[PDB]
Amino acid sequence: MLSGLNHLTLAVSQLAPSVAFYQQLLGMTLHARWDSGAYLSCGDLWLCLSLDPQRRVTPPEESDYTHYAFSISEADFASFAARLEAAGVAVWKLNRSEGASHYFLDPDGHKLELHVGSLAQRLAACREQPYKGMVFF
Amino acid sequence: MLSGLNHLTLAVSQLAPSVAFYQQLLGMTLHARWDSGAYLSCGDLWLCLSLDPQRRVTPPEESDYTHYAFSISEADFASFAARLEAAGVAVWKLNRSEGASHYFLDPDGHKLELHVGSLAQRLAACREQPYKGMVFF
Ligand SMILES: [C][C]N([C][C])[C][C]OC1=[C][C]=C([N+5](=O)=O)[C]=[C]1
Ligand SMILES: [Mn+2]
Ligand SMILES: [Mn+2]
Repeated sequence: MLSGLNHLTLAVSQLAPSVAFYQQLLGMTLHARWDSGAYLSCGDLWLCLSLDPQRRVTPPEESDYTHYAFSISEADFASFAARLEAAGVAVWKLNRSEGASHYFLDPDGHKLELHVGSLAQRLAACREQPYKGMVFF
Repeated sequence: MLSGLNHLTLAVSQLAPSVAFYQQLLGMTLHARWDSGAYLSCGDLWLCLSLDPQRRVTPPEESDYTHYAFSISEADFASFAARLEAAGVAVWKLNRSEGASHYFLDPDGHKLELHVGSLAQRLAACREQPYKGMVFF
């Protein structure tokens, strides 16, 4: 039986700017680095950056909707979004759902998000206003 | 600050087979489904499957090393991997370069992994058998 997410691994084209982005800009903890990757943590999240010459720097119009959302408190959201904006980090979508969300790109075009709110919060909102065809279990 | 992964969203090309894969085959908990997506959990992980006409079924040689690992116990690991094998689930990697792992593909070619062990355990193992150039902080 699966018990959770063990780790998220992102392929990166250049290790140094990716470490700078996740450690310095986003504030994650760097635990180890080797010639072809790094391990960081963000709360319970184990993040691995893996240097991969197959990784393309990918415009957001050229990738699908797969994305990785990080939790932040409502109180911290606006100042963290402003930090990303000051650093020139590109946005790939505007928020139109419940709970604050900021949709931003990593140096290789990985689709990231800051989100405030749990699954339980989302399900409660959906129960009140269900999406088209929605069924609950 | 950022506190962990809020959710993982995977773009899928065909919703029903993807829900079946994550719920029936992998045993995750299905909370809701609608015409364009589904919400599941795996322990604390919030997984969204999002129907996306842009998603392509992607062979593993055509994608980079970005991948998503799920935690499983030492006692359950081998029989779960063998069950996926016997079910015909495609694979993408054989060499255990980061400990006890089974590497398999979802219906759209998302790169998945079963892994036994925490980040702390992997750092301890790496101190003995470090990756080339490895530094610990
Ligand atoms: C997407 C539009 N349609 C399928 C092509 C109808 C939705 O189809 C189902 C919804 C829920 C369940 N269900 O909960 O098992 C089974 C089928
Ligand atoms: Mn999202
Ligand atoms: Mn892995």
